[PDB]
Amino acid sequence: MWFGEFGGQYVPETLIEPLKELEKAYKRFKDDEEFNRQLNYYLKTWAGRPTPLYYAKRLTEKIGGAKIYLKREDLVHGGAHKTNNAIGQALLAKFMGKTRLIAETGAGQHGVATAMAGALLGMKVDIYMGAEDVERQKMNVFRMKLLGANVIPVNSGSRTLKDAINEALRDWVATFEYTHYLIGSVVGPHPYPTIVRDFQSVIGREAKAQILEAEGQLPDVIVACVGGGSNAMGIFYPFVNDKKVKLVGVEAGGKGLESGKHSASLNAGQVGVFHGMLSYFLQDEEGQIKPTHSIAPGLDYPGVGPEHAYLKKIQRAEYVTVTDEEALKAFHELSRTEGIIPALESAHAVAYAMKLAKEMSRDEIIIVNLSGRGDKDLDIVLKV
Amino acid sequence: MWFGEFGGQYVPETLIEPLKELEKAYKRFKDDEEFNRQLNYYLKTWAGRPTPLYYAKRLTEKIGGAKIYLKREDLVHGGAHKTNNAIGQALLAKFMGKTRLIAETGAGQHGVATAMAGALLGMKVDIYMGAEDVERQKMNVFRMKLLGANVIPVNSGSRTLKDAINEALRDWVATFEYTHYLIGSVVGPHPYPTIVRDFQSVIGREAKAQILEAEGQLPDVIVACVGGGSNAMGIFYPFVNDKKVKLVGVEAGGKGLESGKHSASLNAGQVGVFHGMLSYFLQDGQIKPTHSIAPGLDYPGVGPEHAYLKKIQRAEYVTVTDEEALKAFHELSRTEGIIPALESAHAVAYAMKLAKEMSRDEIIIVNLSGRGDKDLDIVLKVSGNVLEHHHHHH
Ligand SMILES: C[C@@H](O)[C@H](N)C(=O)O
Ligand SMILES: C[C@@H](O)[C@H](N)C(=O)O
Ligand code: NA
Ligand code: NA
Repeated sequence: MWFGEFGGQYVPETLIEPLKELEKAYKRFKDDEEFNRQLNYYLKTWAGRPTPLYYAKRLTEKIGGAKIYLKREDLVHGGAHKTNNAIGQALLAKFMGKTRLIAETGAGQHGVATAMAGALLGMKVDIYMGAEDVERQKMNVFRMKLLGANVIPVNSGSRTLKDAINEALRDWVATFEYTHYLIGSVVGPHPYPTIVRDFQSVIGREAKAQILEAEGQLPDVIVACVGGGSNAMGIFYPFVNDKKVKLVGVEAGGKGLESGKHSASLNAGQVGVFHGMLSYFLQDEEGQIKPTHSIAPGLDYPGVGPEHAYLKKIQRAEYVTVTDEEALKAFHELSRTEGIIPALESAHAVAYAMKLAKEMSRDEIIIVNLSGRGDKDLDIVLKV
Repeated sequence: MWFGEFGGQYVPETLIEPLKELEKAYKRFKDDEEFNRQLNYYLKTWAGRPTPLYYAKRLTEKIGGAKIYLKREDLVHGGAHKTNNAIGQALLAKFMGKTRLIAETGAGQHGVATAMAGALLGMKVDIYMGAEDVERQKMNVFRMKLLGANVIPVNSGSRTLKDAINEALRDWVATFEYTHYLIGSVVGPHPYPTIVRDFQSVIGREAKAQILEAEGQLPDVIVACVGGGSNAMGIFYPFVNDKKVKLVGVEAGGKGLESGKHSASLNAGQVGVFHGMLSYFLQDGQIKPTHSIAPGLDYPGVGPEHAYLKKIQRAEYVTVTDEEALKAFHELSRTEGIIPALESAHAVAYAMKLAKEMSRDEIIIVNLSGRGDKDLDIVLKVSGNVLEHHHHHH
């Protein structure tokens, strides 16, 4: 439940037994042969795992320093790593006898992942979304409907993600006997930070095997962007006990840290309680969750998972920021140099790795988690 | 050269020398150990091959007949099978010592695939595109530029695909010493129909291995959509000598075959010469414009190897309408959580009809040639259709 002092279960008493039943089921199924046969089957035949580990040779040689490898989560079905967790939790729900999934979404990206997995497994799917975000995210809202999910606009409060989160929790209180609440990052009350990290750790397990095959050694650095922190935990976790491997998480610096327009909870936030967890959040002087900004739609979550708060505390991982401008430059650079259009989220990681590689020797190795593809971002990048 | 009477090399004398040197290079490299090692390296680590073969269990059980398997080319880097051929030809060009790729594009899909492969291999890329197709494909144009390609609008004549083909061909005659002309389907003068089919046949070889693993036998039927015919040849070719495997190609029926707004060259076209080949084409004696809700089923002809398979009755060719393809697009999305390309939705629609005819435990493989992210704007416009006398969708 706790990663040092971070984490917990800050929920109404009515959710304590549903969370206990979720943990009990998870511990029974996570190493179960039939659960894992089915999970691996869907990850392989529907999602397309394993994803490759790609040597960005042209990019590496241009920069003239460390080798840059990309872990190609952009090739997962749906175009983002979110699918790994959506499948894992949807299958868990089905094994628990649940017939319905709920989730919240801001950018729409987790709503789409949840809708895809629910459709695969024949589950009913309802997605809560702040009405402001519904308005802005026309294409993700349509995708969700096409996939058979019902998008429920949330018109109360500020009509954004915090309000969707509150409605989802209210629904789960009433419907948990048949409904699974599918949390989309390494956030929420225990056991969700643990479960999500476990379902994303396939990224790092593949990457470790792949870099050993390609280079005969472990990487010197792993770089991943951090919203809530799921793609970063997924790639980091299998290397945590390899002391030599540096772990770097990259938060959204937005218009700059001194600008008021970013989403850098670890770098600029403070300890607080939100979404059922004690962690770092961007919160105003009256304890209210602040609006965030990033050019990357999915780096909008106003906090970070407790395991990252912990890794930062113990200095096992370092957390940095990259600006919209730096991310955009990396988006263009990777596209023209390697013929891979990255997600704007992932472009933050690419940007930082490019900076880092310049300083490192040519025999050193950086793996970047390319968490998604950038097709979804083309309208945004055109407008800029 | 030919497939029965079809195919050939009906070109001006200017194109003979570049085609001869291409044929000679392909003979040299096609089975070369180093060429193939590099090709397979890029297909694995950049494109993400192999793609999976997926048992659409929910769709199969809903329809209540034959098993429907999907060959998941939608998962290839770029979201379509075109990538396989783009990489093959771009790498061939590099092994030939070329530094530049040119191509033509209508929908923009082959232009993007060519731009991606050129970016991968550090090659200059120029894409010819009819000015009218440029105006109607703002996103694909941007995408090509983001990938480092230059898009050259063709303003001459009709300002469409036929004109871009002519401009590309003119460029190649002038620049072939250092430029490869990258054709995007199983069309054009020899040796292109053969080369493109060879670079797509990995689809079928994987699918054969995968169905034998999954079901312990070969499929009863393979179904694929047909524009020019490359995704269909790629999945068909390794099964051609497996006598009991039926092969079905699905062309765009558009607004209906009677409507004269379709792209069904095999079903309703006439034999003639265009793009330096003899095949079926939709014509007046000139090329007639085509229609399909699917952008990439717009080529006004069809590859000569399909014309041959049709003639010897090895493969059957059918049509599906816009409306049937849209229904399949929606059905696959909500039943399996896979949003297909509108092109591929034609194959899905036909397979859903065919599966109902067949017995439980018979096996259909559908080539899912691409994903449908690119098509969401098109489908949203139909779904939110506003009647002329209304102010909002009812
Ligand atoms: C934080 C939230 O926006 C998440 N990235 C989603 O797509 O829903
Ligand atoms: C026929 C032509 O439009 C091809 N499908 C392309 O994308 O360029
Ligand atoms: Na944040
Ligand atoms: Na045609």
